[PDB]
Amino acid sequence: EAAEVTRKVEETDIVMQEVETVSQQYLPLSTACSSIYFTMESLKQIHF
Repeated sequence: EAAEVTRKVEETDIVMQEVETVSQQYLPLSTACSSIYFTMESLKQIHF
């Protein structure tokens, strides 16, 4: 089972290498989306 633990490392490396490319490709869009939603949420302050 510790050999299975050792075999987990390549899966972890593949996951990290994929998620790095995913983040570097689509992170500015997600930050913009969070900014849009929080602007919409804070926009309710004055007019209710």
